[PDB]
Amino acid sequence: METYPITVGGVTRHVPLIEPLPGRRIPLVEFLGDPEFTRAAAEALRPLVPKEAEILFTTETSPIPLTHVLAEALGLPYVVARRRRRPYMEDPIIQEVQTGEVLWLDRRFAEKLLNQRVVLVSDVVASGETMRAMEKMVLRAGGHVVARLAVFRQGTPGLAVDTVAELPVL
Amino acid sequence: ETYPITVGGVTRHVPLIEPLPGRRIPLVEFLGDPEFTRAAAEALRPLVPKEAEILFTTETSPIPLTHVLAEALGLPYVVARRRRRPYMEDPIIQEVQTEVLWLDRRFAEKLLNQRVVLVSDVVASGETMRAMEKMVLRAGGHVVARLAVFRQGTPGLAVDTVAELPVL
Ligand SMILES: [Cl-]
Ligand SMILES: [Cl-]
Repeated sequence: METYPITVGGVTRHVPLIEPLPGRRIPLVEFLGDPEFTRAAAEALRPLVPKEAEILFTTETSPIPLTHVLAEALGLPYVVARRRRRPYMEDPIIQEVQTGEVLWLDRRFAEKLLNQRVVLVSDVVASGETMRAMEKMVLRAGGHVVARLAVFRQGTPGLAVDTVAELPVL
Repeated sequence: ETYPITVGGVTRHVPLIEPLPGRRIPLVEFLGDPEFTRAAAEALRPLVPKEAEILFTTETSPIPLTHVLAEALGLPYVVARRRRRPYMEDPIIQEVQTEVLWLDRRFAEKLLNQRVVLVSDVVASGETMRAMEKMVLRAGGHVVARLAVFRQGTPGLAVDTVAELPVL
């Protein structure tokens, strides 16, 4: 069982590898279930958050604990876009991720982005398409992105995003 | 238009949803709310057996609740999903009498020989948790407690809660 060592803010994790494309493997980054690794990552991103930031924006599911911890550390709230419509979801902003994934933001969350300086947060950024979709949702709700952050950078994103580590493709 | 629920002194005026005809209930949501989640976590904390070694919850809203509680107690936790996800490793699959739960093999191995505590935001019939308890058994773990912040009616399962959700 092959593992690859990834490190963030002093905390190291030997993680399995996944092959999203033939012969192109990447370490599996998972913050879910891991408070210590999540804390290290949230603390590494914290200094990258603009002092003007008013709310965080992330997508389910793995990024949730990371964003929650960062938000509480910053004393800010945050919102979560879902990857599918959920029962009782209210008049959601639906945004297609340019291929396909579709993001859903409950109206209750959207109302919280109005006139707010938003910071997009993800665990990993690759092409940047997910964040482009997230930003459009921000604009549609009446606010705007003052910063885009992700813990890991995979390859070279087609969008400007601040990251703290590189995720190697093996 | 909104109904007020309180936990640990933190009050939230939440919307109402109708899980059944003419029966509305407060919509408790911890996602996006660190303060409310913190109050709920500290409220659940005293209900956690001292033998507990790992927490077990299901996506999605209970995740931040469980994460905060876990970090406070210095424990790890695992999360069951409500649908198979890409690259999922030989998962434990369990059906709910009411939904199918999926537990990644990497998470199941964390439960082996461990004392487990089930955590949720809201408990009603108690089925989701029964499904979760079976997954723990198959993972070779043992449940020592079942916790939820809110109780909705009377559960057909023994679950410790902090407050009740009225049926309006
Ligand atoms: Cl995910
Ligand atoms: Cl949910």
